[PDB]
Amino acid sequence: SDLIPAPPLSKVPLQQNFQDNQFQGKWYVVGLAGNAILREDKDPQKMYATIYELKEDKSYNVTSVLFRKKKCDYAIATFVPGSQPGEFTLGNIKSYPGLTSYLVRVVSTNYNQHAMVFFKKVSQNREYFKITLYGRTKELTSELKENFIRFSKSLGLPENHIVFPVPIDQCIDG
Ligand SMILES: O=C(N[C@@H](CO)C(=O)O)c1cccc(O)c1O
Ligand SMILES: O=C(O)c1cccc(O)c1O
Ligand SMILES: O=C(O)c1cccc(O)c1O
Ligand SMILES: [Fe+3]
Repeated sequence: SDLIPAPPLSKVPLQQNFQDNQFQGKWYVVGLAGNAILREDKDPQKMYATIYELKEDKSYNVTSVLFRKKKCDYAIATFVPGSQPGEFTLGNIKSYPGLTSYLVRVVSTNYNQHAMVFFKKVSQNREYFKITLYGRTKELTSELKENFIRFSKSLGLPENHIVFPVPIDQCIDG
């Protein structure tokens, strides 16, 4: 098992003055990069969506909806506010076997069109990280997509570790 090393947190910017209420709602995954993400031209990555909902204790209810094997698949997690706004840790980490750490950092966002989010986890002692380019719609300008490519590269990732999921209508239009 071989992995590109997780970048130092100093190389991962934090979105300033993070507004947690404005980050709520559905985001489409228009770009996906990481040391475990690989471009697969035979069976290309389908677009999925992630929905953020503020609980009254100001932690997030996070639901991901994916189109897999002709059905809609639902992954639930809780994001608990971390050291500073825009940073999060994972709730009920014990319910995930082999998972020792999980970090979420909102790198950049304008809340109503786009967002870039950095994730880092240690699972079975292996360090994984990913950057998601979130779009409020299924499509984003080639400029924003290029910014995402340059940011992914700055964290050590080559082009074959950066994918742009193909837009779909099943499951993610709810
Ligand atoms: O790369 C990741 N996971 C792969 C499995 O190890 C994957 O299949 O996407 C990954 C990295 C950081 C944070 C994550 O939630 C995550 O799924
Ligand atoms: O369980 C998944 O496949 C999944 C879906 C959306 C986001 C993730 O991080 C996941 O691990
Ligand atoms: O974000 C998650 O729900 C999650 C938790 C543990 C392991 C994963 O890969 C995840 O995507
Ligand atoms: Fe994950």
